[PDB]
Amino acid sequence: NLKDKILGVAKELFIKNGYNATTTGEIVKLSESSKGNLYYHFKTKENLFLEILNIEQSKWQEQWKKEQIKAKTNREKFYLYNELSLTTEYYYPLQNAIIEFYTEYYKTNSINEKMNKLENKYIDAYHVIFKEGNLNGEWSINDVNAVSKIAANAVNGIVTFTHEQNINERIKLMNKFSQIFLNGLS
Amino acid sequence: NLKDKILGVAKELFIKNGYNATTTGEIVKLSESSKGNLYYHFKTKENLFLEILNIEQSKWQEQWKKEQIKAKTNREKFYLYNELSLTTEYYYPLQNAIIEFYTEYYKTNSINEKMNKLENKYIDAYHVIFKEGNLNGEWSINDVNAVSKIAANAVNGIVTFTHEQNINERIKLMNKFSQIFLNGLS
Ligand SMILES: COc1ccc2cc3[n+](cc2c1OC)CCc1cc2c(cc1-3)OCO2
Repeated sequence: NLKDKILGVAKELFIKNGYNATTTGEIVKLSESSKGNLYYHFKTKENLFLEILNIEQSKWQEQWKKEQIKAKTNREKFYLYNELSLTTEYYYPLQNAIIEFYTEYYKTNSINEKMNKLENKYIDAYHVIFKEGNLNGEWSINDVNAVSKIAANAVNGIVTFTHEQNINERIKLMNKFSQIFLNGLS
Repeated sequence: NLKDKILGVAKELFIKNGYNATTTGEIVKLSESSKGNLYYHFKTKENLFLEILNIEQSKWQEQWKKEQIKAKTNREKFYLYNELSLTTEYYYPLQNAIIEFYTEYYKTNSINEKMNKLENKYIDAYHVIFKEGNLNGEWSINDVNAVSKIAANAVNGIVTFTHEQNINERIKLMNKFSQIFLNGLS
C-alpha cells in the first residue's frame, strides 16, 4: 500500500524522534514516495499527524472495548483503563510528539478544527465509566465532564512523566491513583 | 561569573530560539567566553542546559518558599502549589526550550541521570506537604513517597495536556482535582 505505508513510517518517526524532529523528506525517503502522495488526502504535515493520532486513538479505543469485559463494576473499569493505558502500544507512546505539536501550533486555529474532536475520544472512556457508574450507583458524580477531563489528564500525567522506571512500579502508582481518585468521589 | 554570564545569555537564547537552534557558538561569542572556557564549565550544550534547569529549579524552590506563606494548612498549600504549577508554567519562557530538550534527550539513558534528580526536587515539594500533613493530622499516609509521585505527575498531566481551554476553566479544573485527590486520603 502507499498511504497505509506512509502512516506506517510517519508514526514510527513521530514516536522515535519528536514531532519537529521527523521531516516529510525522511518519511518519503524510507517509503520510496514523492511529494504528490501528500496532496489530495495527505495535505499539511499537521494533517498527517492529526491523522495518526486519530488512528492510534481508535486502535486504543478499540483495544479498550475488547478488553474491558474483564472488568465487572465501573470502579474496576476505572482501574483497568488506567492500567491498560500504561501497557498499550497505542497513542500513549506519541504523547511526547503531541506535547510538541500542541505548542508548535497555537496561533493557527486550523488545529482545533478537528483537534478537540480527538480530545473527545480522549475523555469519552472516562465519561461513560463515570456516568454508567452513577446509574450503577457506584458513586455520585454531578459534574461528570470536569471529572472526565481531570481523570484523563491526570492519568496521562502518570503514564507520560514516568516512562523510564520499572513498568511494575508504574502499574503500582497508577493503581494507588485510581484508588485515591475514586475514593475522593464519595 | 563568566560562568554565570554564559548561563545568563544561554538561557536567553534558548528562550528566544529554542534548544535545538541555539548553537554553543552563539553562547560562546555572545557571552564573551571561549570554546575552551565553555567546555571546561559544562562540556556540552546538554549539560549547560541541564545546568540552567538546576538553577531555575532553585529559583522555583525559593519562590515556592516565599509563596506558601499564603497557605496556613498543608491542605491549602496543596491547592496552592497545584494552581501555581498551572498558572506560572502558562507564561514560562523556557517551557518551549524544555519541551525540546526533554522530548529530544529522553532517548539517551545517560542524560536521564541528572534529569531524574531534577524532577525529584520538584516532587519533594509534595512529599513535604504530605509529611507535614500527617504530622498535623490533615490526613494519614504511610506511603508519602508514592502519593507524592502520584500527585506531582497527575498535576503535571492536568497542566500539560490541556493547553486549550481558557485559563479560567483550567484553574477550576485544577482546584477540582486538588479537591477530589485530597479527599481520597481519609
Ligand atoms: C524562574 O521561575 C521558574 C523556574 C522553574 C519553574 C519550574 C516549575 N514551575 C515554575 C517555575 C518558575 O516559575 C516562575 C511550575 C511548577 C512546576 C511543576 C513541575 C516541574 C517544573 C515546575 O517539573 C515537574 O513538575
